[PDB]
Amino acid sequence: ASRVVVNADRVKGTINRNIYGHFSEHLGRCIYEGLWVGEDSPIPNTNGIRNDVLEALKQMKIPVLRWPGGCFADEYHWKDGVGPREKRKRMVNTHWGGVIENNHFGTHEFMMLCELLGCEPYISGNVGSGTVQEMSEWVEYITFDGESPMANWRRENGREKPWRIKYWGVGNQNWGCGGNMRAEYYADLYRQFQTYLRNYGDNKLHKIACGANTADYHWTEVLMKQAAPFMHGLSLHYYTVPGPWEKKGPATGFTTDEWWVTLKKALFMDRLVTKHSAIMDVYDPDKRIDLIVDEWGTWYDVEPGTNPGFLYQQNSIRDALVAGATLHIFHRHCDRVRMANIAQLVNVLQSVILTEGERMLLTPTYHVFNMFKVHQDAELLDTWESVERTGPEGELPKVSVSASRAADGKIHISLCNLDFETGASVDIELRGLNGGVSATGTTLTSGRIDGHNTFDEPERVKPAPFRDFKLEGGHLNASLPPMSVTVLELTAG
Ligand SMILES: OC[C@@H]1O[C@@H](O[C@@H]2[C@@H](O)[C@H](O[C@@H]3CO[C@@H](O)[C@H](O)[C@H]3O)OC[C@H]2O[C@@H]2OC[C@@H](O)[C@H](O)[C@H]2O)[C@H](O)[C@H]1O
Repeated sequence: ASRVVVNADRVKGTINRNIYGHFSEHLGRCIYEGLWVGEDSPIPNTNGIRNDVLEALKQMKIPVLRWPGGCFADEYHWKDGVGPREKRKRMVNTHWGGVIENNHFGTHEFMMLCELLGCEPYISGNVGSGTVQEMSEWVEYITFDGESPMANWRRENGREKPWRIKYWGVGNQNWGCGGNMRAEYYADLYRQFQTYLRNYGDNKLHKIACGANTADYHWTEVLMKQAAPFMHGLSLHYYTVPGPWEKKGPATGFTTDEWWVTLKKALFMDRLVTKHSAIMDVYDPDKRIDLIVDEWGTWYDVEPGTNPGFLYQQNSIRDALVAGATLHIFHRHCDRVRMANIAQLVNVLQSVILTEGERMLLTPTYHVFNMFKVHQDAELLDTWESVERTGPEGELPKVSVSASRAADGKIHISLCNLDFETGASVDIELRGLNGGVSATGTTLTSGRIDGHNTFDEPERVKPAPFRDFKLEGGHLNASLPPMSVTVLELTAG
């Protein structure tokens, strides 16, 4: 059995709710159809945004949403997306299908979406092909409460008082699609651009510099050495890609080897965060600067017969395990990691939701985010563990476990069983509790390693009650189902 000791009276820090963040690019059907259907759509909607998706995302408690992209954000000229909707310019979505963007979803529609969702906006500005004045004017347009060409324009377009926004990304993937820049050059641009992004009124911008791709430690070193005093956060991008880029593998119908490889690569997040954080510690020992993992998740070959530029992929219990295990990694590093954004909210990459016209389904990934929402802004509890191994040559931990205490005093313990073949015995010792407790549980599992939901069968994989445990005086013994994500709730009394 795996052994876990939860020290309920020992708080290790706060799990920022933004660790549970999301990301929606103008790519494929993430924005159009996935969210924006238009006010005159036969699809039931609120001001042009489909209701089924809205309600599901509200239930999930989305904390923050990144927009309008990765790559698209460094091609975007925000002025194209404001003004009378019917008069907005077209565009060439160069990176993603080479299709035409109608700009009907723009700044006002995105702010409205965030308000409808109850989430924070995180906007990514254009460095690669934009100018300093253009980005500065966007911030002014959004946040300025006085009179000026930009503020007046905002009011004309129907938003009288300024919006508040905290998170502002000063360019995306500038080492690549954002201009193929050396770190030294981007650091100079970053320092210049950020100078002109002001705090107007009561707004306080948290300026985020473009961070490393995967294991590019040199990028982190340069950006920290050259630009630390001018940033409030530094990003990191890491996708879980089973096979070579040229042939990543399928989202469903994959082999056992692909199961193990996928989970092994997902867990590499821990090494990356650890090593990037170590460099950040050298230049920023007080940990003032956030590490922001603003693109992560699995990336497979798209579904057969679909446009590879649209990145539509299915989503299975394998993805749920990647999501659960990775979120636990963020928990462990919550002293430095204060936001993460899983790549792509709807119809794109590792989505929580997929739509097909008026129909939608919730993926196993959605269910993980919904079950784990109890960790948002929770206090991380000290836990010691000794877990059995699983997979080829015991390369994987059998179980991943995290415990937190919510503001209402309830304790949540979440556990992932990475082995698809057998259940996992976990003995959890509860210490420093004070009173006594009772427990309920919920578990997300499947009977197939590629178990997934479809439009005809939207509920093939979904949470269910979990009762296979015993709680007896300071000890909670659980038998986790194979390939499962489980959440236990302990209440006083
Ligand atoms: O979310 C979609 C898209 O993803 C981001 O750009 C991705 C990269 O992050 C990806 O990085 C690779 C990760 O694995 C590493 O080993 C490797 O060295 C990295 O290069 O590479 C591809 C890129 O997607 C391309 O975006 C441009 C488009 O024209 C291509 O078709 C895509 O494949 C973006 O930030 C975000 O838009």
